[PDB]
Amino acid sequence: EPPPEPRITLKVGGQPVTFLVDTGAQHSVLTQNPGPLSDKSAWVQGATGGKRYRWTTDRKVHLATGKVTHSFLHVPDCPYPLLGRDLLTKLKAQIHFEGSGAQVVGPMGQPLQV
Amino acid sequence: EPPPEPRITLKVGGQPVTFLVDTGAQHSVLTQNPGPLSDKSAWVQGATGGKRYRWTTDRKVHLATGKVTHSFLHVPDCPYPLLGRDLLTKLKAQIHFEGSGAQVVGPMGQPLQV
Ligand SMILES: CC(C)[C@H](NC(=O)[C@H](C)NC(=O)OCc1ccccc1)C(=O)N[C@@H](Cc1ccccc1)[C@@H](O)[C@H](O)[C@H](Cc1ccccc1)NC(=O)[C@@H](NC(=O)[C@H](C)NC(=O)OCc1ccccc1)C(C)C
Ligand code: NA
Repeated sequence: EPPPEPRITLKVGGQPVTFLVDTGAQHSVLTQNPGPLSDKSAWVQGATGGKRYRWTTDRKVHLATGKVTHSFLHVPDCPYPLLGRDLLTKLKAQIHFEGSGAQVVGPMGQPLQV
Repeated sequence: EPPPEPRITLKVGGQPVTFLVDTGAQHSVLTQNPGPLSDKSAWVQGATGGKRYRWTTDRKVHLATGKVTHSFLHVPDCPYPLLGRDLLTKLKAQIHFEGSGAQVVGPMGQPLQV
């Protein structure tokens, strides 16, 4: 069962993750069997309350133009992974609701060759 | 208090409301001075938990694509209003990540701000 649109699949640590593309997330989120965790945590404020969640250690993430090293919040209270403004800035993504559904493309309108 | 980019100010119930444009919000949210409330409520799942919130009564929302009626979730636990997929679908918005921020444009590529 995929997250709602807009969504995108990126390779994280070598394997695909399908994210909800989330302009309301300050940083990107994993939710399940996230791999090695840092000892560090962040305070996460959600719509209904806040508490702390652990940072992953660094992950290799395949974007359209290159790999990047990036860390994620591990938030098992979230229903699916969230690709937030941290990674939307690196992708220079555009999100379009004026077509069929909501679609996510690259900086020149290109389906992200990711 | 003021939301990060991408953000947009809309007239809602005759007053300006500055929203975080939130592709991760299934429904749009008002946080302070929501106007009259209905006794209808909904369960909201946030990133860190869930809680029941009330719906506002109907508001006129002045979208660039034309004014419509919409009702909002009143979520006073949220730090700023959220413009979610329910209204982004009506606005047929595009959201463009460029530089360190993000801008909102209309269905025919007209900027809706700046
Ligand atoms: C994911 C978080 C990191 C994010 N929080 C933050 O960004 C805050 C301000 N930042 C912060 O915590 O900083 C972290 C940090 C620290 C150090 C370094 C870097 C980062 C967030 O909760 N963002 C949310 C918006 C928001 C923004 C600011 C403050 C509070 C909320 C949504 O975009 C985000 O997409 C969530 C993710 C999500 C998706 C699905 C489930 C649970 C959570 N959606 C939502 O919370 C919305 N829920 C939903 O869309 C759910 C799926 N549907 C729902 O409840 O249905 C309502 C319904 C009503 C009636 C009929 C049918 C349905 C909510 C606003 C309505
Ligand atoms: Na659409």
